[PDB]
Amino acid sequence: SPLQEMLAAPSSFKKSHVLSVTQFTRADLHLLFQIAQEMRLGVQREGVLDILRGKVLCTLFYEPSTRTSASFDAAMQRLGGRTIPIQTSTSSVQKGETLQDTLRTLACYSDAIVLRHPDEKCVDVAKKYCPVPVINGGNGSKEHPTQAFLDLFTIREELGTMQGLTITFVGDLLYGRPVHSLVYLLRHYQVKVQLVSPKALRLPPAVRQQLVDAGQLLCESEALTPEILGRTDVLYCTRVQKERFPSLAEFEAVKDSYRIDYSTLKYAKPTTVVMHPLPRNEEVAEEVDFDQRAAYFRQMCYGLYCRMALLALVMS
Amino acid sequence: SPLQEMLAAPSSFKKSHVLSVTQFTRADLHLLFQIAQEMRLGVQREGVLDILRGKVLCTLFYEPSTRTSASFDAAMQRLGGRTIPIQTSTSSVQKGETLQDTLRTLACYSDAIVLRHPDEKCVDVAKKYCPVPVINGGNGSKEHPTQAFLDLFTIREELGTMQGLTITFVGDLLYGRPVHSLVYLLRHYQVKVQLVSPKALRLPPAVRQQLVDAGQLLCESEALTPEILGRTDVLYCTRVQKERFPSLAEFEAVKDSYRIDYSTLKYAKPTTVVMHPLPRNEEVAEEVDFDQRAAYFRQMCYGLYCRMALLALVMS
Amino acid sequence: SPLQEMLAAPSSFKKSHVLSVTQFTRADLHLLFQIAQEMRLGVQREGVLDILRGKVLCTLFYEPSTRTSASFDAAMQRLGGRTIPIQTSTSSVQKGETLQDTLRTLACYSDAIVLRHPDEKCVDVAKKYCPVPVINGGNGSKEHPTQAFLDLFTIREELGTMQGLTITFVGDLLYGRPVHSLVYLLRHYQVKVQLVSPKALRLPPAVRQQLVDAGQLLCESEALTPEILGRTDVLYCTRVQKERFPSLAEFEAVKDSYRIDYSTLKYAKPTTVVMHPLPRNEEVAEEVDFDQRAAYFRQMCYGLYCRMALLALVMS
Repeated sequence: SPLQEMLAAPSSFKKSHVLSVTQFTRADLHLLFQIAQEMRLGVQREGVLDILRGKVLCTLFYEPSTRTSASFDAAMQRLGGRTIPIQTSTSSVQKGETLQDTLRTLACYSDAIVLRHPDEKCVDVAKKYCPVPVINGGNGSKEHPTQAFLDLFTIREELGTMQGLTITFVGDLLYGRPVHSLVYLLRHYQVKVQLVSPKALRLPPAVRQQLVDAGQLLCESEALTPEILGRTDVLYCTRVQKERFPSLAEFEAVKDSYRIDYSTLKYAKPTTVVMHPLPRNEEVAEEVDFDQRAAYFRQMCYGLYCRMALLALVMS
Repeated sequence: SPLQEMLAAPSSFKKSHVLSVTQFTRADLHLLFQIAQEMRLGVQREGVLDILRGKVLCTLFYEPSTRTSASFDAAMQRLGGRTIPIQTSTSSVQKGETLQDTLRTLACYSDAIVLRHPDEKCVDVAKKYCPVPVINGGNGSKEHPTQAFLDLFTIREELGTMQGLTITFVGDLLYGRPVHSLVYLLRHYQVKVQLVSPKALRLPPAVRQQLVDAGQLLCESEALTPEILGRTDVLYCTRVQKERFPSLAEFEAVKDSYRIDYSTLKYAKPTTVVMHPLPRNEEVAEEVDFDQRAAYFRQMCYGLYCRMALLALVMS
Repeated sequence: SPLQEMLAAPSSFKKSHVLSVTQFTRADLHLLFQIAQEMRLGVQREGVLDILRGKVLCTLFYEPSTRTSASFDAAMQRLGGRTIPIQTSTSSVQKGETLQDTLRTLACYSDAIVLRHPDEKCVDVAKKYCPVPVINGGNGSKEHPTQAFLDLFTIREELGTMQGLTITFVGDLLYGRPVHSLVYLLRHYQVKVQLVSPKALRLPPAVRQQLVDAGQLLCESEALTPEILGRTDVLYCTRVQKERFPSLAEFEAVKDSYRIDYSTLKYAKPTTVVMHPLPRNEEVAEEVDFDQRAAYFRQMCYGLYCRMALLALVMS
C-alpha cells in the first residue's frame, strides 16, 4: 500500500507539535509532500479514507478563518477521523477561561488541537501546558506553518523543479509574514527572489539578510515593472491594508500600483503562477480569476492534501 | 436493493445545482418522493445508512436557520456522509471575503454546498463561479426549493392523492414566497386554492395569474370564514410580521383575524392538515400543537427524508 | 464482550430524560461508573468505538460552555455516533422561536438532545413537549446532573472507597449548585463534610439539613484553617463572583481567604484531591496545576467516560 509505506517511515512530524517552520528539515517536507500526493489520489478514488478512524481533532480559532479552520476539518474527516470545532465566541472563554485551561480541557476529549490565537506567545503556552499535539494555525499572525508548507507545495506542483525559478513577492512584505515563512523554506533551493513593495513595507532586515546569505536576492523595487514581471515564475501577492498608511490617498495609490489585473499579466510569462494566501480584497482583480495563471484557488486545494498528510503523520 | 435501484435511475437532480423549483419536472419530484419514503424506512432500520460514505457536504448560512441548516446536516450524516458547517460570523467573511471567494474556497474541501444568503442573486454567483453543486437554502428569501419539495411531500404523505384537494393559504401571501413556490409545484394537479390575506398582502399578480391559468383559483378573501375553513383540506399558514403595516393597531387586528386556534379548527374538517414552514410567532396557537391536524412538526420530519433523497441524488 | 454485557443489563437511564440527580439510585450510578471504566479501556484500545453508530445527538446550548458541550460531542463521536451542534446565536431562536419549538424541530433530526438553557423550567418544557430524550446540561444553573455524576466518579477513581472520607467544600456554597447536587449523591455513603464559605454564601437551609439528616455535617467555618485542611480528603472548590458582595474590597478579601495555592496545600494531606467543576478564575492558583493533588484536569477526563457511559445507556 503506497500510502501505508510512506506513513510508516520516520518523520519529525510524528507525535509532534507543529508550531514553526524552523522545526522541520527539507527531508521532512519532501516526505510530507510525497504523502500529500498520495492523499489526493486516495481522495479521488475513495472520498473518505481509512487512516485516522479512531482519532479526534479539535479546532480552536480565536480569530476569523475560512481556509485554515475548514481545511483542517475536511482533512481530518477525509482521513476518516472525527472533528470537534470549538466556537470560542460561545465557549467558557466568555466566562474568563484562559488559553491554557481551554487547551487542557480539549486535550481530555481530542487527540490533537489546531489553534489560532491573537497572542504570538500562544505557542509557548501550548508547549508548556498542552499534553496533546498542537498545530499552529496562526499565532498573533507571526507564523502559520501549514500555510508555508502548502505555499511551497503549490509551487512544486504547478512548476515542477524549484531550480532556477524566480519568485516575486508583491505587497506588504513587512506585515505579510507568510512571505517570511516561505523565504525560510526556500533557503535550500537555487531560486532568485524579487521584492516589490512600498519602501515602508519592505522586508524586515533579518529576513532580507536571509535572502542575501542564501545568494537569492535579485532586487527590491517600489514598482511592479514590465521587466520584473517578465522574469517572474511565481507572483506571490499579499494584502495591503489601510492601516499601513497615514493617509487614504497614499493607500489608494499603493493599491493602484500593485493591483494584479490583465494589464499586469500581459507582461508576465505564459507560465507565471499567481498566488495569494487569501483572503483578498481588490489586490488581485476578479477579471483574472479564470486565467490559467490564477493559481490561488488551486493553492487552497493543495492545502487540503498537505493538511491530510500533516494530520496523518502527527496523529499516526 | 429497493433504494439502490431507485438511485440508479436517471434524474435531473444528479450532479445538479438545486436553485429553483423551475428546474424540475413532476417526474423528477415523484422519483424524489419515492426515494424519500425509502430513506425513512432505511433510517427506521439502520439510523445511519451507507449511501454517501465518501462524500462531504458544506453548509454556509449567512442568515439564521434552524430547520434548513440542521436538517441538511442530519440528512447528510444519516446518509453516512460527512458535514462541515461553516460559521459565517467567525469566518473570513468578517475580513471582507466575497461570496464567490467563499464558495470557491469551500469547493476545495467539499463535494456540495448548501447556501443561504441575503442577496437574491447569490444563485447566479454560485452558478457562475462554484465548481461543485450548490443547493439553495434561501436566496434573499425569494426561493427555497427544498422547502417547496417538502411542503408538497407533506401534503401527499398526510392526505394521499392530490386530486380534488382544496388548499387554503393564510397570512402574508406577498412576502410569503414559500406559498409562491408551492403554487408552482401544484400546477400539475387537480386542486383548488383559496387565498386568505389582508388586501395589502395578496399574491403578486403573476402568481395569481398562475392559479387562474391552471383553473385552480377558488376565492380570495380577507376573512378566514367558517365556509372557507369547512372546505379546507390543507391550511397552509405564513408568518405576518409587524413591518407589513404602518400601525401596530392594524398589525394586531390582522393577527387576531388569522390566528389558528381551537376556535378556528372547530370549523375545519376532521381531516384538515395545518401546515406552516416555521418559525412561527403566535399565528398558530400553542393550544393546538397536540391536535392530530397540527402537521407542522411532522412537516419538518418529512423534510429530513426529502433532503436525504435530494442529497443522495445530487451527490451519487 | 464486557461492555456489551453491562449495556444489556437493566438501567433507569435507558430511553430516559436525564434531568435531575433525584431520578437515579445508587445502583443506577454504580452501573454507570462500571460502564465508564470500560469505555475508557475501549477508547485506549480503539479511539472510536462501535456502540452508537446509527445514532445522532444534537447539542443545544443557549449559554456558554466548553466542558459540557465539547465533552458530549466527543463522547458521542467516540461511541461511533454522529453529532449536530446547534449554534443558538445563529439559529431561528434569533427570529423568536421558542424553546419548545426548537426542541421539537431538533427531535425530527436527532435521537437525543443535550440542553443548556437559562430558565430553570426548561426541563419541564422538555418533559412536556420533546419526544426524544433530553439530557440537562444546566437549567438556569439549578442542576447539572452529569457534572454531579462525574464529580462523584472522580472521587471514587482518585481515592477508591468512599467510606470514611472527609469532603471539604470551599467558596460559594449558596450559588454553587454543583455542591448541592454532589451532597445529594453523597447521602448513601459514610462520609463527613466540612463547609467553608463566607457566612453570606453558606448552604441553603434545606441542603444543610440533608447533611444533618445523613449524619455527615462535621463543621461550617468562614476560615480555611490548617486543621480543616489537614483532615481533608477531597477539597472541592467553587468560583466566587464579584456580584456576591456589595463592595469590591470584601470580594477581594474573600478571594484572598479561599485561594488554593502552595500555602494552602502545605496544610493538606499528601493524598488530598483538589477538585473544581470549572471554569476557574483565580481561586485555584496556576502554581499548583502540576501538583499530583490538582485533580481538576483529570476530573474533566473522567467526565468524558462518564458521558460515554450515559449516552450509551440512554440511546442503546
